[PDB]
Amino acid sequence: RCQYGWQGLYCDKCIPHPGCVHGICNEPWQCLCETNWGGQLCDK
Repeated sequence: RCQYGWQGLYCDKCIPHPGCVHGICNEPWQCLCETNWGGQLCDK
């Protein structure tokens, strides 16, 4: 069901660390943040 690019207690995280700092994501290896955040990594 999932293993590559999906960690966590079960499966609900595309490891935002490697490539980003905060925010969310729905696909493997991606970066999704708000508009206030600048840059792909979406940091402060």
